[PDB]
Parts: sequence; C-alpha cells; structure tokens
Amino acid sequence: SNAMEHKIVHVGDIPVANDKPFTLFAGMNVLESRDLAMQICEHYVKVTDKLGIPYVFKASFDKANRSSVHSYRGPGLEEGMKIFQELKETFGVKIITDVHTEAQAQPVADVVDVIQLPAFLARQTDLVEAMAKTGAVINVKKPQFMSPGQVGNIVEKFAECGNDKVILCERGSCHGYDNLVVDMLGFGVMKQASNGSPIIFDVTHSLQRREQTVELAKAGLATGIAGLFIEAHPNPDKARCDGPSALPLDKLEPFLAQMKALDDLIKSFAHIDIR
Amino acid sequence: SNAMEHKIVHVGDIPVANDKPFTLFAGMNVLESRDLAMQICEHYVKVTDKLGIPYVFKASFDKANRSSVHSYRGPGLEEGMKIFQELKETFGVKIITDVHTEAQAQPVADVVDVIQLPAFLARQTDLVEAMAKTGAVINVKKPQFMSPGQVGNIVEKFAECGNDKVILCERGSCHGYDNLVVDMLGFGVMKQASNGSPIIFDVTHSLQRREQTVELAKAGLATGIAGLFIEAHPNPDKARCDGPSALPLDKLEPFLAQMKALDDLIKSFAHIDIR
Amino acid sequence: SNAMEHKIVHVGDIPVANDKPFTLFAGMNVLESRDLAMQICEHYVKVTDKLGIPYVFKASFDKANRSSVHSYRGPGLEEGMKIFQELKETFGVKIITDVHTEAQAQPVADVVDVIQLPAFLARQTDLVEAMAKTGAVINVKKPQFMSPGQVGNIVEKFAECGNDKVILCERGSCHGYDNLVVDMLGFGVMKQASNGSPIIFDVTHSLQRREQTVELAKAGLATGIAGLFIEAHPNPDKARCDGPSALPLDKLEPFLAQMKALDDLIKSFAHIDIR
Amino acid sequence: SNAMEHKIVHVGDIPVANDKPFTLFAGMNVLESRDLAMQICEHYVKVTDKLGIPYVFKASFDKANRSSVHSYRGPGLEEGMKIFQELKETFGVKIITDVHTEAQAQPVADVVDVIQLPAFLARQTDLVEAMAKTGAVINVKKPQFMSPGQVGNIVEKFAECGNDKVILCERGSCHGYDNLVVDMLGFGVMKQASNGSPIIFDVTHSLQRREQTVELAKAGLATGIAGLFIEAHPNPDKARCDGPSALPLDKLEPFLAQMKALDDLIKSFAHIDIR
Repeated sequence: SNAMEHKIVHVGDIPVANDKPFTLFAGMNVLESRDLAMQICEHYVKVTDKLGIPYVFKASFDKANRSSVHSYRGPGLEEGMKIFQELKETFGVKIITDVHTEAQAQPVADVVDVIQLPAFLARQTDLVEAMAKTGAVINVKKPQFMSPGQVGNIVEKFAECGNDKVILCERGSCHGYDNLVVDMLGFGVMKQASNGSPIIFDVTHSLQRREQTVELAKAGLATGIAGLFIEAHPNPDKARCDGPSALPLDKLEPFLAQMKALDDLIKSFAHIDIR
Repeated sequence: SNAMEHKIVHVGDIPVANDKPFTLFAGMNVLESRDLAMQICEHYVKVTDKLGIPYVFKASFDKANRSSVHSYRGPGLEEGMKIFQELKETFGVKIITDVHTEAQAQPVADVVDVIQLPAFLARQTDLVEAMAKTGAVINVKKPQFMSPGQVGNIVEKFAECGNDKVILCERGSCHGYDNLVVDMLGFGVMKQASNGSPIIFDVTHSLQRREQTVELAKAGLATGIAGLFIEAHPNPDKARCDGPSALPLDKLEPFLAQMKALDDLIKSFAHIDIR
Repeated sequence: SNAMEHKIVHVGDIPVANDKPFTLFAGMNVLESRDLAMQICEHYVKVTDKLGIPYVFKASFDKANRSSVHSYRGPGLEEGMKIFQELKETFGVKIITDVHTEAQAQPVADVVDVIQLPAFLARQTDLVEAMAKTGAVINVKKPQFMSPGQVGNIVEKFAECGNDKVILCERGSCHGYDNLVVDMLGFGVMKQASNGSPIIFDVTHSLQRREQTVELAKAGLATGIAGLFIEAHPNPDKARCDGPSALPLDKLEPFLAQMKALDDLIKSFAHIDIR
Repeated sequence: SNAMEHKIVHVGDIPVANDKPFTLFAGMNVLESRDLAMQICEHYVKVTDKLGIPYVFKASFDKANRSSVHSYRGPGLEEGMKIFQELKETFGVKIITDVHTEAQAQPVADVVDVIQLPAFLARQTDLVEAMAKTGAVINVKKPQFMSPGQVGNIVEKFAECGNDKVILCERGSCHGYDNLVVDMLGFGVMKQASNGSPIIFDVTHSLQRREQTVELAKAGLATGIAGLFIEAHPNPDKARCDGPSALPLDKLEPFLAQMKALDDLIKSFAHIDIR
C-alpha cells in the first residue's frame, strides 16, 4: 500500500510527526518539589541539547487517581503552575502536563504548551470539549482498554470542537489481569485510523520493570513513530509515584544516544509496498 | 474455608447483600423521554411487585462518554431529576443513576436513592470523595481494566471519606481487543477483597448479544450474589444507546421468574468447606 | 431465537446431551496405584448411585506433557488398562481416558467406553482420524487457545472420518499469561457451532484454586450443559499431578447433591425467545 | 544488571546467537511442488548471498493440524525429503523442517540440519525425547498459550535427553479470541529463562496481515535477537496454506536489506545497566 502522509503538530518550533526525528516528551512523574523539578529539567535539557533531540518537559501537578485519599498527590494546580513557570523562564523549555477536570483545562493551557488527557478520562466528552476549547496542543493517553483502531473517534471529537492539534500516546493494552502488553502492530493501525496524527510511546507506563525500558523503547521506535514519553528520577525507588518503572536519571544520556541513532536509521528507510 | 459474613447495604427498606434474595437494579439505558421512562418503570414495578423481587429503577440522565460530541446524551441533570421525581411520586420507586463530575453528586443525591460511579471514573479520587460526602448509597461499576482483587481499595477509599454504603458491580473484563468476558471466579474474589460488600452483576454491559442475557444472568446468579443490573427497552434496536444489549421489555417477566427460582435455590445451598 | 435440538451421544445406557440430566465424567487425575483407583472409583459409584447421577469414571494412564522427562507419568498403557479392566469388572463402571498418539487409540478403545483427545493435540488430524476409526465415543478437550466458535471444525473432522459420537469439553481460555478464564457465553456458542453436540465442563482444569470448584461448577451448570468433568483425591496436596485443583474426595457428596438440585432446576426452565 | 552471555548453536558454519548477526530461517509454508521449492530457494539464496545474511531454508513436508481431513497437507515425508535433498545438492543450503510424531524425528534428522517442534506439540515429552535423541539442532515454536518465563523447562527437557542445541522461536501469544500479540518484553524474559539460548522470531505466524511484516520484524529485531523466521510465496493469495501472512517473494530483497541495516546497528549498541 502507499505510504500515507503524516500530520505535523507544532509545539512551538518543534514539528512533531511520525516521519520526523522523534521528539522526547519526558520528565518526572509528579512535581515532588521545586528543587527536584529543577534538577531533573536541567539534566534533560543539557542531555537533549547535547544530542540534538527535540524536547518537551513532563510532570504532573496532581495525581488524581491514586488508591487512597490521604496518599500524596502533588503540589496541586496553583503551586504546580508556579514551578512550570520557573522551568520555562529558567530553561526555555516547552511543558506538558495532564488535566483532570474541565475547569483545569484553560488555567493550565495558560501556562503549558501541551495539555494531556489521561487514559481513564479519554472518552469524557465534556473534558475533551473543554480541552479542545483552549486551542492548546493535546496529548491523548490511549486507554489500556481501547483497541488501536478506535483512536480516530478521539481525534474526530477534538476536531468537532475546533482543535486539530492532537498527539496520541501509546501506553499498553490490557493483557489478562494486572499486566499490560504493547501491541507493536497498533502503531500502524493508529497512524491509519487517525489519518496520520503523530503517535508517541509512553514506555514508562507500558511497563506497569524499568530495566526493560531500553528494549521496549527500541521496539516501539523501530515502527516509525513521532516520539517517546519517559519518566525518570535520580532514585526511582524513592519516587513518590510509579517509582518502579522510572528510568534512573543518570542513565538518560546513554539511553537517548541509542534512541537517536536508532530513530535516525529508521527514519531513513524507504517505505516498502507490500500488498 | 469458612463462609464469611456479608454486609447489608439498605436502599430504604431493601436489604442488599450477597446472601439475601437478589435485588433488581434495572431500567433503561438513558432517559429518552418522560413517557418512555413512565412506561418502562411501570412495567418493571408491576412485574417485580408480582414476582416478589426487590427493585430499584435505573436510568442515566446524561451519557458523558459517547464517541461524538453532537451525539445524543440524554435530557441532562435538571430535566432528568424532574423525571426521577415523577417516577418516585407516581410509583414509589427507589432510583439509581450515574454521576460524572464532583458537582453533580450532591444535587443528584438530593433526588435519588443510589448514586453510581462509572467504570472509567472509578479511580478518580475527588469524585469518590464528593460522592462519599453525600452519604448516599453508592454503586461502583468495576472497571473493565481492573482485577477483582483490587475492589477493596475502592471500598476503602469511600470508607476513608466516611461512606460505608458501597455496592460493587461486575460489568466484564477486557478479553483481548473489543470483547469482554465475565470471570465467574471474580465474584468470590470480590466478596473476599471487600469484606463481604454486596456484589451485583450488570449483565447488559457485560454483553458488549442480548439473546445471551438469560444464560449469562443465570451463570452469575449461580455464584451467590446480591443483585442483577439490567437495561431494557420496548424495541432495543431503536434504543438511543446500547440498544444491541438491551433486553426486550416484553420478556422481563419470564426472565425474572427464572432468576427468582434460580436465586431462591442458590440462596438455600449450605456452604461447602473445601480446603 | 428458537431452542435448537440437542444431539444425544450414548455411553452405553447413558444418554449424554445438553438438555438431559447432567452426566458426571469424573475420577482422579492419574492412575497413581490400583488401590487408590479402587478407593476413588468406589466412592464415586456409591455417591452417584445414591444421588441418581449418570457416571463415567476418569483417570489418565499416562501424563504425556509434564515439564520434566524423569517426572512421574503414570503406570503407562499396558498396566493402566489392567486397572480399568478391574474397575469395570468390579464396579460395572463406564470408563473415560485420554490418548496421546495414533497407535494408542484402538488398544485403549478396546478397553474403555470414551477416549479423550487432549487440548494440545485437538487439531492433530492424524490423531483425530485414528481416534475416529475406533468407533468409540470421543471427548474432545477444547484448547485454551481456541475460540468457542471453532468447535464445529473439530466435530466435522471426526464426522468426515466416520465418527459422530463427539462430546466437547470446556476447560478455560487463555486470559493473559498463566491464567485461564471460563467464558460462560462460550457454552451457547459451542452448542450452536456444533449443531447441538453435548458440551461438558472440566471445572478442575479450568481452575489452573480447588476451593472455587463449587462456585465455578454452579456457574457452568447454570448455562444448561450435558455434564461436568471433575478430578478428585483423598488428599489433593499429595496427588501426583494437578493436586492444587483436585476436589477433596470426602466433599464429593455435598458437592454433587447441590449440582443435581441446580441441574434439575435449570433443565426444567422453558427456553425464552429473545431477538 | 549485567549483560549475560549468549549461547551459540551452530547450524553447520552458521553461529546462531542473540548477540551475533541475525540468521534468516525462511522459505515457504509447505512444499507445494518441486519447481516452486526450487524457485523460492534460489531467490532466497541469491538475495542472502548478496546481502551477506546467514541463511537456512524452511518448508514443511506435512501440514498435520489443518481444519479438514481431505484438505491439502503437503507431499508427505518420503517425497518432501527428496525435494530437500535436491535443494541441498543444488544450492548447498541448510534446511529446517517440522516434525509431528516421534517416528518422523530420525528419518528427517538424517536429511535436514534443523528439526522443528510445532507449537501445539512443544510440551509432548516423548516427542521432545525422540527429537533430542537425533542429536539434530532443534527449533522449538513457543506455544501461543505459554508465558515466556516458561521456556527454560523446554530447554531443560532437551538437555535431560542429551541435546543442547535448542533454538526458541517467538510466534505470538493469545490476545483474547482469534488474535495474537507479540510481547516484545518476552524476548528478554526468554533470554534470561533459557540462560541465553538463541531466540528467533517467526514474524509471519505472529501475524495470524502481511503488509505489517516489515513493521513487526523491525520491532522484534530491535530487541537484539538471534534470527528471523519468515515464509514467502510469489503470490501469497494462492499459497496453499497461510497465504494471508506470507511475504510476497519479490519484496524479499528490500525487506532483508532493511533488516540487515537495523540488526547491524542494534548489535553494535553497548548494554546499558539499569537497576
């Protein structure tokens, strides 16, 4: 079949697309403290600036879906925005974060470059609407429970609300109970179903372990995708959420150098028409 | 092992529990019109009153998670509450409906007897809190993506927010892409993990087909459960949502007569201690 | 839809069919010793004779698919047949056992009443042929990896080889890694795909745990099926294979009394035509 | 963690190992005719000789597990061996084929270089024994129903029978009904569980579609594996079995040139120690 045309979604200067050099959407799970966010952001900026990899800093200001109510959730919106603000002014970074309610969408859109629709919330029509209305670039987490052929409906819902700036993010599919598998065929399926919307791959959450980050990242990149989504921490074990999948921050460079070399080759391969 | 003690959650006079006669939580998918809600409610009341089956009328006032924005969603809260009000005054029915945002919880709790936490929203902590705070009986839809051993965390989150009136509802588990299976072992697992919270079974959504309602209902009832959750319509094919799984309303009586006979036997069986 | 007609497969005097009283195909996993086989058979005969339940004694003479070569496999064919022979002469029992190679089919058919096609072998055409050629009643284990709609091909393969005496046996379906789920909808599907061939349910292997035998047996029986397949042992923990799922032999009576009461009700229910 | 040492299994001069250049085990599904086998073999030899890729020709002499008895199965053993013989003398190729019964193992081992254990048969202990006893290199198809951590038991069973020449072959895992997914994490798991036995990837059967051969092959290769297993045909649609997944033979070169470039990079990457 013919190679299809891929859509470009700009995050400022960064052209995000399936057939462009991969963009790194990465950071930490939650904004644990200002100092930690500054340390992590600085390392990512330094490393990506060195390797020549497009970069958008990720962190959550709230964890809205933990298993206990008293359990640590982040700094919340007000204080999280302050930290994003300082990261932007200090480092000149683009920022992505997730939003959890309709009323959060515009105030967070006022600060960050990409707003993220959580997997469990990805079919909530009023949230999609509120997020669409900000005109912000969107990242939609593909639900663990959704087939890859169904991502067109998500893109279309945003388009109906006037927003054509959608990036889709792979984060694994249910494989029996309490395990996820990443279907590498799903990348192609989503590229088709979305008429070439950029697809990125959340390797970290797909591992819900961290030792396997490298191998799984290479497999997804090998399918020709618009980016990788990664969370890291100086000591993953002490991360306040999802520590068991977080990449050790000190390994970011050797990991990314390999990703870049791999992506650069992959992006150079001609399409083979197989019928 | 020993038979454990099962918790009773009262919906007014109705004692809902795994070892009591099953309670029917049933109605229609969405409040399509006042006349349709009146016709459907009346038939269910007449049939359940005749058979001697405890009954709580179900309908949604909004469909918050459809695949298109312009697509029909229901009458919304204001007008839906008016219809519930008329159903209550006319028929003396208990009512269950789902809530989709924190701000909906109290105003709907002011009208209905049981508020329902949708499957996709079941881990949203702020929603659980808002729902817990109303003091209303809760029905939690078990996510397709959640293992049955994990339902304890849901019950516990409500308890921490001061609400011990939780009923759990089985609605199938992911089985590959775009199919669901109901694990009949999950009933026992949830009864254990929840310290005997009432478990009901949404047969209709488990079938996401309707021909198989009977066979699947009997299998779930055979495991000893607190109730069944069913949606019906005079002509399922013209139902404005999820028509393909809805029971034809005219078949309600022969279906329920069988359920009652089956439940009555099941509830009579002694526990067998197998180690 | 209309209730379809169900095929009867006779194991001597026993009419095995989906709409007849359920037949018990049960015994022990492997022929551990003559004394154990005699003790187990006697208890099953006594209990089933008392309750009025049709009965076929099960045991394997070889375990052909263990994980180690030096690991205990049974008495083998010659000596296993001797034990079946003594069971038949002593107790007047019908016997079912599994066959693993083409050359085993006729010599075992010469002794037993039902020959069983193992799940992993169920698509091996030359084995189906050799088994078909004996003219024996067949029990086919449905592979964990096979959809229920595909059982027609199995029945048809036997029919082409001249054998119309096939019983199909449910034993769970893959649910992610290292777990099985039993799809209760699959019973109806197989009844349709097989034009009403008798379907029995191996509760014991579906549990690959034993505590849950009761609950799962009741769920499967509730769908209207031709029999149950059960393995038991005086002390399951010391069973030489699959001990962790074996029913404790002393619990056979209370278990079967419940099964009979349940089946008798189920078999009394009229078909409900839902379209 | 440390990079482990990988075992080399020689197929003549060809060192097959996870950290060596990938070896191509490829050909056609079934030996449809001598001329077709000659045409297909010649093209593969020419292309692999040109690209510098190690090569072992694959074809089945029998399809033992089709869905109908009268349905085409291949030339059978006698005549299949004759064709392998001519391929070897003409082209100097190494040959792999599958064996289906104990009695086939030695006579096929007498002709071919690698004997293959089919997925459905992979736990049959007597077959493993008979295959082990030939001293031939073995390729074991990993069952769709087996977790990757369980491959150690297979390698160990061969070792107990005196055969340490085992190669493991990924061919997908059950993903609900009638679909397979390839878990890219399973490669690492098998490398560990098998103490570094060579793992190859059957891309063709994993697709049980053919359009996606390229994308899936690249994903598996990206994890660092010992080879690829591929079936092709001049006109896949007219292939006498599994046509819908077969690579079009004319596309072999552009496909393999990409595989080689990708593998060569992957094999050059240092291990990253992530804890």
